[PDB]
Amino acid sequence: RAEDYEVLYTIGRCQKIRRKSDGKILVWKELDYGSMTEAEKQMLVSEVNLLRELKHPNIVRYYDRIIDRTNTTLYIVMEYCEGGDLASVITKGTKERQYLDEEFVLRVMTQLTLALKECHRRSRDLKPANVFLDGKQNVKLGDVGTPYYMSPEQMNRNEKSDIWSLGCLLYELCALMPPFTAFSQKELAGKIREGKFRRIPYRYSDELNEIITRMLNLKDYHRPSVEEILENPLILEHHHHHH
Ligand SMILES: Nc1ncc(-c2sccc2C2CC2)nc1[C@H]1CC[C@@H](C(=O)O)CC1
Ligand SMILES: [Cl-]
Ligand SMILES: [Cl-]
Repeated sequence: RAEDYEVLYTIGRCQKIRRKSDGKILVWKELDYGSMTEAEKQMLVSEVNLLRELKHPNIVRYYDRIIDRTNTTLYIVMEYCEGGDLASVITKGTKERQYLDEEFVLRVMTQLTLALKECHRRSRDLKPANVFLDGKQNVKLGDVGTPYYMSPEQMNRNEKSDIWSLGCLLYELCALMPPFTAFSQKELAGKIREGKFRRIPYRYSDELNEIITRMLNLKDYHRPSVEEILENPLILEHHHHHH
């Protein structure tokens, strides 16, 4: 029950909470369902049950669901990721004019690729705002604007589409900007179809630039598979998750 936890403070509604029994630090996401139709609530139950299923080191862990029919509020209790989201890291870098270490980029590439491999197996938008960092250098995938990560196929007509999006995310991690920018989606679609972009900064190795470039190939069948990505000599044991 909700009484089993103590709210410490609001993060984003998302809140940092402390479990009373053992003092474990978690977060929960608030969801007022008071205004939902029966149909929309059924979908919510099926989705929440979906989330309890997937267990993986590189996917935000969902522990519990708490119903409070009083305020008609649903609480999804989950792992706390002290490093926050990847979008903020990029913003911080953009402002402070400071590029991220290649080591960090390799970690994100390795651990998100493992998250994707798992998602594909059980068959999650892959943007920086949906990628979280914990306290031990681990990277976790969680669950109107310009569609920077839209793939060529998605613009018309596929796991290789996920590879493209990962390519976009990693590219932005390095350059601190997306590979294709524009003011309107039509202009954007134009640039994507051309498939051209700047090389990531020179502080980054040719090998790293090479694989990000491959993920951004116009032909889905030229993009590396999850398996081919992980075979890359760049990727080592220490880049993986550690408890
Ligand atoms: N489980 C989470 N832990 C931490 C955080 C954030 S995000 C930016 C600030 C921080 C912290 C350190 C002060 N966010 C989450 C989540 C929120 C939403 C969620 C989902 O859509 O399921 C992913 C995890
Ligand atoms: Cl550059
Ligand atoms: Cl882990």
